[PDB]
Amino acid sequence: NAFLDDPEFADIMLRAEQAIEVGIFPERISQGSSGSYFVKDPKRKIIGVFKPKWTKYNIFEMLRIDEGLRLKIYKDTEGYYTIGIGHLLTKSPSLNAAKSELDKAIGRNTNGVITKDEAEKLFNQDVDAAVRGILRNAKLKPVYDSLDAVRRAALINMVFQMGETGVAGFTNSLRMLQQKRWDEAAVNLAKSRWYNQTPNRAKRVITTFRTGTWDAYKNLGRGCLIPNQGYLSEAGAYLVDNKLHLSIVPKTKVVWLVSETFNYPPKIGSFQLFVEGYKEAEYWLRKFEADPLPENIRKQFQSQFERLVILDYIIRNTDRGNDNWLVRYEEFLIKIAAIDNGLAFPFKHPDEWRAYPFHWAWLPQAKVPFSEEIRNLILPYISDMNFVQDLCEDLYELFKTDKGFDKATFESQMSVMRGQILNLTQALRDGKSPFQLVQIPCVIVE
Ligand SMILES: [N]C1=N[C]=NC2=C1N=[C]N2[C]1O[C]([C]OP(=O)(=O)OP(=O)(=O)[C]P(=O)(=O)O[C]2[C]([O])[C]([O])[C]([O])[C]([O])[C]2[O])[C]([O])[C]1[O]
Repeated sequence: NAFLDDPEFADIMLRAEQAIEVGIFPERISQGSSGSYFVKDPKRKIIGVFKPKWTKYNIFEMLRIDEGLRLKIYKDTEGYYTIGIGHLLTKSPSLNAAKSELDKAIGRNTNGVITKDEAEKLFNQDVDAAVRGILRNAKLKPVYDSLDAVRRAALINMVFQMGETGVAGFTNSLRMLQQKRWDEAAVNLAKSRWYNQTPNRAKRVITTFRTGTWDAYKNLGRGCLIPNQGYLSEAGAYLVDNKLHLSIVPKTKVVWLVSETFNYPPKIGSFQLFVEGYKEAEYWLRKFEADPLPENIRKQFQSQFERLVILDYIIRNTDRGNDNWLVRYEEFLIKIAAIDNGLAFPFKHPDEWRAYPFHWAWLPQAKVPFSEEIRNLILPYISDMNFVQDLCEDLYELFKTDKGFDKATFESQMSVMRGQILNLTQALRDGKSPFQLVQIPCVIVE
């Protein structure tokens, strides 16, 4: 825990270590979670927040992903009774009717509950039925016979989801598939009620038709964040703040601490300075409805808000609510503290079924254009490519400390961050607002 460049932070860490020696241990902020502690000095005053650090692809795995697995009767998108892996029981609203149909299919009285093996058994039968529907159909079989195995699975997937008759209705798209006009068929298949009802699944199936690959099913659930590196994200947010002189992130560094209260020998983690007298932003936003800020303080609050927008956009924070940016209100008359920055610096921009929006973008303040004050203060930095390169190198030195560091994954993080900086640069030049800034389509700098 050497902080030669920051003696003030080192003394704070020394006070933390001294308190531990006299038995004053950090306490969990929430009793349920062991990843966040309030660190106290020898006078039991809180000084900081410490946060310690073969798959086979085929129609079956394709449909397991698209349909899920439920062992108890549930309602589908239309509200129809369903169980297992996308097995429709009946269109009747009667739950007893669904249980009646389920009992016939299983061979025993289930009362709406089956086992995984029974769910798989129905799943195999349903897939075979879908293949039978394809082969017995004069419009599906010629398409099926002409397709490779991967694209055949996409055809089976559609017949599974909507039935033989429904898929047979795609007269022109089926012909395009048979003629191997993948791009034309993919475009034409999107203009369907099927796509609108289930857009995420239809996009996966259409991509399978377009490419003949499993790429739409390979990296699902990976997320956009490197695992087990939140402590570096916390430290990286302060680094970005400090280089831009935003002064809204409390000083946060990677430190090592040993404590009996930890869940198990030093533990690495992020140490963020505790700030006192701050309330959640949602609290003060609520209070300003009855007591709106005087114009001098409103301008000061908006400039602080712009700094928060700049920080979050640059680091592409995925976990900013209006509860985890704090506001102090009674030099600065009103101040913002950007805390809890452990889920930033994603290695890729998020997909659009899980957008991870900035929750301050909903606020009316976000429609206020960036002030000329913030633009003149920030544009000289972010428009300077030497500055941007130095920032990336600073983050490299910090991020490479972790054992799981990967050069390719890190350069992905910087490409996302450089892309964010580019869009922010243009938005400031255009005099846009934080609300308009987050509308710009995401870009990367390769
Ligand atoms: N610098 C600072 N100065 C002053 N006050 C600070 C401060 N920093 C923070 N506070 C305060 O301390 C609270 C918690 O600080 P925090 O960062 O939110 O920690 P936290 O562990 O993430 C919480 P959690 O319930 O989400 O814990 C969950 C788990 O339970 C699990 O479910 C998973 O989701 C995750 O492992 C985990 O996020 C904040 O609200 C603030 O009032």
